[PDB]
Amino acid sequence: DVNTLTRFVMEEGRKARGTGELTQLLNSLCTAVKAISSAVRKAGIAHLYGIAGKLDVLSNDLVMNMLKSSFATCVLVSEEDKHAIIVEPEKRGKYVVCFDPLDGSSNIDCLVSVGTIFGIYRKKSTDEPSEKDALQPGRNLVAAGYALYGSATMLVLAMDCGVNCFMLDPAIGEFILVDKDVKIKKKGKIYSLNEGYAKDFDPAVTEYIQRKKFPPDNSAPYGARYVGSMVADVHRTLVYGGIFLYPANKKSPNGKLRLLYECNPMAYVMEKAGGMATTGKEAVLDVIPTDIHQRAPVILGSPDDVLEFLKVYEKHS
Amino acid sequence: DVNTLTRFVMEEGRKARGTGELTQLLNSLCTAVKAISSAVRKAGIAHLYGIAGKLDVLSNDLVMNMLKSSFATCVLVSEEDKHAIIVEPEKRGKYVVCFDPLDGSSNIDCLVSVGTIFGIYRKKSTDEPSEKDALQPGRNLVAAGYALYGSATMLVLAMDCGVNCFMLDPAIGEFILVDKDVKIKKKGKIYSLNEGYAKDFDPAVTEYIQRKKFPPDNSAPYGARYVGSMVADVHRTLVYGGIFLYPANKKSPNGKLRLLYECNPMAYVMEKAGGMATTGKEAVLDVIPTDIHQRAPVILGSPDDVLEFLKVYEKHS
Amino acid sequence: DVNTLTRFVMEEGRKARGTGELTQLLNSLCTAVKAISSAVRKAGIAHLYGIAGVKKLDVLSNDLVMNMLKSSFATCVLVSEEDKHAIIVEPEKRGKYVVCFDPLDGSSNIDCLVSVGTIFGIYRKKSTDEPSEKDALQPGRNLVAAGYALYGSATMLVLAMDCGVNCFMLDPAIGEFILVDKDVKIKKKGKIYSLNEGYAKDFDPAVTEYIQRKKFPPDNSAPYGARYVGSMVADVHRTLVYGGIFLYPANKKSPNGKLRLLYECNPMAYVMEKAGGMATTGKEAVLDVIPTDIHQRAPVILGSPDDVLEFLKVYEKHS
Amino acid sequence: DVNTLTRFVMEEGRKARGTGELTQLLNSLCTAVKAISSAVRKAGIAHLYGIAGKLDVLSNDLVMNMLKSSFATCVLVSEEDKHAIIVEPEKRGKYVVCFDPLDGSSNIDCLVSVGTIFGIYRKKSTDEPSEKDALQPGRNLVAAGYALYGSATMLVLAMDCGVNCFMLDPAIGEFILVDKDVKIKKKGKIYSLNEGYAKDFDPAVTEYIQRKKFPPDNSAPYGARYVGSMVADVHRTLVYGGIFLYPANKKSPNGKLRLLYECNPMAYVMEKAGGMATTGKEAVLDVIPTDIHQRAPVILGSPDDVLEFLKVYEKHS
Ligand SMILES: O=C(Nc1ncc(Br)s1)NS(=O)(=O)c1ccccc1Cl
Ligand SMILES: O=C(Nc1ncc(Br)s1)NS(=O)(=O)c1ccccc1Cl
Ligand SMILES: O=C(Nc1ncc(Br)s1)NS(=O)(=O)c1ccccc1Cl
Ligand SMILES: O=C(Nc1ncc(Br)s1)NS(=O)(=O)c1ccccc1Cl
Repeated sequence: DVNTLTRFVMEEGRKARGTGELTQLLNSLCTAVKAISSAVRKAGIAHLYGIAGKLDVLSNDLVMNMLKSSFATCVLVSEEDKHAIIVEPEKRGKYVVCFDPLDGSSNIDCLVSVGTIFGIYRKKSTDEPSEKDALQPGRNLVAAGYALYGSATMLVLAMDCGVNCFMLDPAIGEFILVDKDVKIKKKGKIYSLNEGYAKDFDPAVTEYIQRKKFPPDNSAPYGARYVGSMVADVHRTLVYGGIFLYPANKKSPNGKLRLLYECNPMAYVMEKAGGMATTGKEAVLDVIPTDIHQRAPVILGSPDDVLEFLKVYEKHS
Repeated sequence: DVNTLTRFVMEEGRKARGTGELTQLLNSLCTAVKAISSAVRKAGIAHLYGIAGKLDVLSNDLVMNMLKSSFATCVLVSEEDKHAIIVEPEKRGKYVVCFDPLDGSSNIDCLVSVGTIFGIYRKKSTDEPSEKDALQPGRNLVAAGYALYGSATMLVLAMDCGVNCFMLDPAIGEFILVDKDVKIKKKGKIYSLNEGYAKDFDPAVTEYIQRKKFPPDNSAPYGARYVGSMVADVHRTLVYGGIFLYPANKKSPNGKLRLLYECNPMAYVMEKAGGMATTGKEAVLDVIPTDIHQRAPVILGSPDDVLEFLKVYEKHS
Repeated sequence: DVNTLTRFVMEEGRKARGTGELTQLLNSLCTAVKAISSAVRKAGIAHLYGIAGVKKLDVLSNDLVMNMLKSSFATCVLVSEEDKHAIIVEPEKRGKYVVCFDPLDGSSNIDCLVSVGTIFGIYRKKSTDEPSEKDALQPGRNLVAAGYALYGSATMLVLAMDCGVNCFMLDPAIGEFILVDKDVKIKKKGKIYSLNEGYAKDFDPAVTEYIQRKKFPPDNSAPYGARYVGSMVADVHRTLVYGGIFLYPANKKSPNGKLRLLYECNPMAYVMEKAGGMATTGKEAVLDVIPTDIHQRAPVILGSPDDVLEFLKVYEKHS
Repeated sequence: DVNTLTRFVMEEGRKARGTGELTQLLNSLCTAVKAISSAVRKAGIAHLYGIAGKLDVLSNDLVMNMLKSSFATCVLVSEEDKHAIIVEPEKRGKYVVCFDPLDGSSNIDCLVSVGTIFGIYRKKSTDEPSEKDALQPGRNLVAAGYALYGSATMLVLAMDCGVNCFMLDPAIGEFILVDKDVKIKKKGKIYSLNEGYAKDFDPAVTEYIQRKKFPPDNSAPYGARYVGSMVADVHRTLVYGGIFLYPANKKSPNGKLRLLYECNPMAYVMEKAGGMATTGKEAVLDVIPTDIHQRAPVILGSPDDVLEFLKVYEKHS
């Protein structure tokens, strides 16, 4: 039987006897994602070039306006806004949403895949809504996922029931369930990181990569893939297995990816899919944030590959 | 003034007072590309998943059928077909087309960018058409380019007049001219290759990549990007500058990519854009093919980076 | 604030503290309508004509609505213009709603690219017996919701509920039904009449006189204009938007009319009344006819209340 | 073999060894039609209603701008412009185009079918272009047709070679040839006119319509259809046969429809499809216009139906 994003969420929502607020949020987010996809694919670009005589800004406005008007949110953190957005009182709901409206968009000049990353928390404090409400550890996530605007547009949604993948059918504007309760391979054959920072790597990453290229056990070397777009790289890791690394370097001593709306949502998808996500020192989902734009190093993917990196990381203290 | 691919090609055709066959060919190719894009973007996939109760094969059929019916071709070479396809006599025209209908589709499960690559030659002799008509050096190309099915769909077309980029507006099915007479940067800051197979690298490749990561002077190390999809990686190399490598080694002394419908059209785009493309021993465009599916090593991109690679390659000779 | 069909229905559902089955029903129907629209607009037709070297639309439309409604877990009995017997949903998929629909009305003239549409009406199953065709034989007064999709120059979904009539425009760039007209009301009196005058030779005498009054008014005021697309959803929607009267009346050759009560007349009558209009058979309210056959026909005269009242005055004159 | 509008026109053009200017105009017009269709189907309406926080005017701007930039036209007459538009010298070509960019749009509030009508003439003298170039009889038409934005979008193109019908495939933005060399039924069973104005009918129209409802030979009465959108009614008459009337009366002795960009293209299509088109006194195509916005009565459709009307018309002298 065919299933769609909206029908899937309503079914899970009724089974859990919730109030519907999360369904309203997710439905509003799904609508913004379809509008972002249409813009990312350049529908209407002919009018920009005069047939009748900014993308990440539009993406942010779509998510902001759809999430505000859902009556389901109270605090919104976006990569595009320096401060948390506090939803006006008459529109307030119980959820906190941290999102990257168009991740990878700096390299959109080359038509690199881009994506939207979102993470959903229940507002925890009973204080007046504030930026502090977004500073919860990833263990607290209620839902998380991403839309990948790749060769096709896919929405990956992770909840307590697990990870489900929905493909956008643009002929009808509906998200179709195509992969149910997805699990990552126990061990992969691809590693993914920007090897241009090889001069700045800590000894543990340098050694782990060496093992991938020159395995001591005479197994075949791993292949390398690195799109430079986190959603594309994490999604390939999810689909094919393997490992994705973005560790700290001299330009980024606390790492480069954002904890709140890049690392946590991806770590949540990984863990619900049976994978792993670590900073080297701890689980990404256990980091307690202090700043809404704070960065984190990240190594994630198949459990055997992350565990192997951790053994090497422990070798070097 | 707004411009479209068809209007552009017609304008050039009338300026050069040609017969129109080339315009008929490119218009047919453009129709196939729009239909490939629609399938790659998964339009109608809801019907596959039972809402009312192949991609590389379809892509090949779309290109094959539109070229045959264009009345502009006589010999069609495809990555998908063991032998050259001879157009039946009543449909015969004067061009030979070598194409990869869906490059990168082996990894299409992860929604990586895929693309269509094509190169157009004039049939040289008046003999009966045969495979031999496709064995021309890339120097003989009359037109070449690619469609990139990325975050947007773009057609990059190289002819004698230079390289022009057309963005597909999917709302109206028109390719809009958005970049005229593009030229690649003299020197880039990105190298692109599969470093997972470093254990098998030729010593020149090992040394060149080592220099990108560990510069001898005080310049910053290059970034690394490797999508694993030739069209995406080459297009990024075109737009941002840098170097793309799929070189020879002792295990594969002739490389992995195919000369007729991957290396030559990309080499041609590069050279019309002020770039370079070498096998290490000679310009890709100067190789005289002996088999329609023969392989070639390819190193292409910004001229300063390719010339520097040739310096290191010559060092180990 | 922008509103969409799914968001509008969820808000009303939450406001009424319902279980969610009707929203799951309407959302499943909304999906079928977007798929019908895409097919009606001939997306992918290049593949039928050999671009790479297949079904009838009304068959496909029926399959889309049937399959989406069955899998909604919200229905138990489905009556379709295309099917002789009601379909009884298998037990594991059963819900509490009965749906009567015409998946692609007007499709006979789709060769000329006339506007076509989807018509639906939703009932609560009344009895506690095991579901059967009987559950669809309720008068239109029992309708829980009704409406139609018009596949015209644009695709619009018109949804009528207790709260009234709302019009949603399909944005095909994103596949969303956008609320564009809230709480629509029909003009008290219009200036257009709509019927097939080619069959005037068979007119009931009351129809003949009423049309004569529209063309040759006794006071010598301006005549009404005439429009008849011949596709019920287009003509009824124009009546809602512009006012006036739409007639598919009875005659001696066809004493019960031609249009179908359960999935054409009742849903349209329900929309008209929620928009403050009228809909009569000549003898009684459409919504009050108690059906005995799921495919029984009904005469229908609907539109602005002053225009319908004037028709009835003439109809009563002719006993 | 599949065919498209652009490929079909290019083939007719090469066969006739023309210069390509007509093909350039028709391709430009085809681009404008797809943009009109896209706006008519309300693509992008969500942005008008605030998702991120006129139509006949746009239609004219689209047609005007694409024709101006086609370099194939010099004089453009539009229902939307009181005077002819003279194309500026550097963009000038040899054709005059009369068009109604979105006919029926006054009733677009109810989503009635609407359409674009066009007729293409060759410029008169080699002198300066002026309004006088649009004052040609329909017999001088080089090509004409209409786009119908109905349940689907179809373009009907009439030339000397006959009438061909192209369906817009919106998944790929291409017009697919679906009905070749169309001929209207010799006699139909439907008449089309606004019977609410019966009080103003000339006696011949009153008599002809009486015969449709109360046939003297006891054959079946005709059905009546009147959308009130000329393109929708005329297209039905072409496909199903029958007759469409917008005749002269005492209140409007020259009719209501416009001769240059409503009546003439439809008459040309009709005559090229083997039908007829009269004002009652003469063939529509033989009226020599004196004002670009002058009106003409029109009766068109199946020949047996038109001839029957003309016989009634002559009975009343
Ligand atoms: O949607 C909820 N209830 C509903 N009632 C009727 C309908 Br139709 S949906 N509840 S919820 O908390 O939003 C939720 C959403 C998704 C998954 C789990 C949960 Cl618990
Ligand atoms: O199309 C050609 N002539 C034309 N005449 C009328 C029209 Br309209 S197009 N000639 S061509 O060989 O196809 C060609 C195409 C592109 C660039 C150069 C060349 Cl030579
Ligand atoms: O959907 C319903 N509740 C919901 N709970 C959570 C969500 Br999210 S929606 N209820 S309902 O019966 O379907 C209904 C729909 C529309 C109008 C009235 C009614 Cl009562
Ligand atoms: O298109 C024309 N020539 C061409 N040569 C090569 C190409 Br590719 S198109 N000529 S034309 O005058 O525009 C014309 C168009 C359609 C039908 C008849 C005529 Cl004569």
